[PDB]
Amino acid sequence: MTKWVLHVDLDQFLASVELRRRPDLRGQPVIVGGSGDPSEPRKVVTCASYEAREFGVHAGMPLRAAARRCPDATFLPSDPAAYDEASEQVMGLLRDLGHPLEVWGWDEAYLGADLPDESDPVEVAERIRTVVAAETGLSCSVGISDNKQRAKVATGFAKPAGIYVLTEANWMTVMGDRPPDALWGVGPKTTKKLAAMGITTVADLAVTDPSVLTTAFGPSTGLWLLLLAKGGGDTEVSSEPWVPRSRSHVVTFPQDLTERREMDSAVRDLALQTLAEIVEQGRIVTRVAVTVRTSTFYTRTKIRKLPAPSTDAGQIVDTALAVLDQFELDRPVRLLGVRLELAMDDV
DNA sequence: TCTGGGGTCCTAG
DNA sequence: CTAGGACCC
Ligand SMILES: Nc1ccn([C@@H]2O[C@H](COP(=O)(O)CP(=O)(O)OP(=O)(O)O)[C@@H](O)[C@H]2O)c(=O)n1
Ligand SMILES: [Mn+2]
Repeated sequence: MTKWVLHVDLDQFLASVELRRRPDLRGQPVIVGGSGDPSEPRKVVTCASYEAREFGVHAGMPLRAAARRCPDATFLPSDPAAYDEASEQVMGLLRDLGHPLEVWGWDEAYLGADLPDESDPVEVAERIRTVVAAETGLSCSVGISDNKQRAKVATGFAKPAGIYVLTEANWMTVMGDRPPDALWGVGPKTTKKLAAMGITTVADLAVTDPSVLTTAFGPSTGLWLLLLAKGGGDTEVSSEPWVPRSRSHVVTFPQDLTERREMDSAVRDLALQTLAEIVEQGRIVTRVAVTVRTSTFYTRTKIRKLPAPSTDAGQIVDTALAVLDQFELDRPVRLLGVRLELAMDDV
């Protein structure tokens, strides 16, 4: 018996969804962003089709930037209702396969297949591609390995519309020259710190003395990085309801903000908006965090724990309005954010 | 071609 | 008990 982990990632997801209802736009540059107006400032690309990516457009890029880089791209507004519906369909469809299925956000899922040892993980991956293509119209890629992090890395190589197998057999030969941030979990900061320790590749980190890392990163993070560099990872595909820990709404305003009357009303509204949504989900708030960001793009957040789990609107808005009070100035605030942390204990 | 929004987790003081 | 650093989709 061979335990496989398959990572299923829908290609160009938001674009592909748009493509189902604009099938004339296939093989053309399509950019999905804040409101379909590229001229609109303070807005960014949410998803760039593969054709738009050939001109350098990528998620995070301001839409003005991307229209300069790709003037013939069709810009479409974000339509979250249509993406929730596309997502639940394809997943709902992948539950119908009878393997354990772990869903990660919207596009992506992990599938646990224990295969007799007669069978072919490549074989299962194509079916998933064929059924997904045939029933939803969307295209997916599948990375295959024996643990979640390495399967995800395999998806990187499987894209677009493909399948890639990444195991102990080929991990180090495929990945050993890559910089540490190619690993899932590792970003530019860690890379930079590892660079300052003489570790500039996956292969270097894999043979790095445990002590160096556990002194530098903590006795659990240090060993985890070593695990990751050797291609290790989580191996259990948990098929259970994901329970959110928090919900949050931030907003960067069309105009910079200076007078506090606006600032208070925004954090009040964010607080209430957030709280109704979690009241709908049968959740209780534990702590209220407020975020401010200046014209600098400075950015700092503050949290306060409620005296007791609560759902009380007045007590929560006041806490949010009280935490906003601590932030120093009444500058040009670019962005205001409220996150509610939720109880994790019972229902 | 001035910089989005929703998340999780872990470790310092 | 919190600050925020770091990564992720
Ligand atoms: N910064 C980000 C990164 C991602 N997302 C959202 O997450 C989905 C997939 O992430 P993803 O990272 O797998 C990309 P996908 O669009 O499927 O392209 P691919 O086929 O080559 O992977 C996207 O369609 C975005 O709306 C976002 O809002 N902000
Ligand atoms: Mn994805």
